Amino acid sequence: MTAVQLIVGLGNPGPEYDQTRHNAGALFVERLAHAQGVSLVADRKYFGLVGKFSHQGKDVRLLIPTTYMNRSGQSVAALAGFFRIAPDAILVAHDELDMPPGVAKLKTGGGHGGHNGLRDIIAQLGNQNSFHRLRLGIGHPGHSSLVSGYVLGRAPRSEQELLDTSIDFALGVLPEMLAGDWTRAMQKLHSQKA
Ligand SMILES: COc1ccc(C[C@H](N)C(=O)N[C@H]2[C@@H](O)[C@H](n3cnc4c(N)ncnc43)O[C@@H]2CO)cc1
Repeated sequence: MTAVQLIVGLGNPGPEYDQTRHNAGALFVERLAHAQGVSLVADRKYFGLVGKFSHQGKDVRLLIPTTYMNRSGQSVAALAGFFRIAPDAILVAHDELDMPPGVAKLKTGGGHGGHNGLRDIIAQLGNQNSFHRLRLGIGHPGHSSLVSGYVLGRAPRSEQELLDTSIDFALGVLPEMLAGDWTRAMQKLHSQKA
């Protein structure tokens, strides 16, 4: 229906934040770029790492913002703005507290749920939330006061492997996602068990 033109992977920059839970989305996009043979170029204009490849005669861009997570929108709006990409043609991959490691789901629209990357993107896109999300489960620590330390921490290896597994499931529906066939992507993805 509407082909995806931009896939954004959320995360924080630098070695300290690499491999942390809040970089799950960035990890998805890095894995996707590697599987597709796409180079991610540092591009100051877009405040991140940008990659491009062609699919069905159209350019699809990959973006990992190198802002801190709470300014991710600045990156997304700079790139979407420049190429005139509507929210409906954007997919944002991100960590999801409300699902355990090993689970990925797709969602169109909705709020940010206290995810400051999502929050900034919604604001920067002109208060538009109708982009698609790839929700990568990272589990929840069990109280609101533990969340900040938890998402900025490195998960136990078992949870990381489960995340890797969910990323693979999601890559398995890339054809559907790229085409904008969310119904099919959802049917295939949400039926998978890690
Ligand atoms: C503690 O020191 C730092 C260091 C770096 C950052 C960068 C970034 N801006 C961020 O990581 N953001 C947030 C939120 O996006 C994230 N987060 C995700 N879901 C959340 C929720 N329901 N409630 C609170 N924070 C949540 O927690 C992270 C750490 O507090 C932030 C804080």
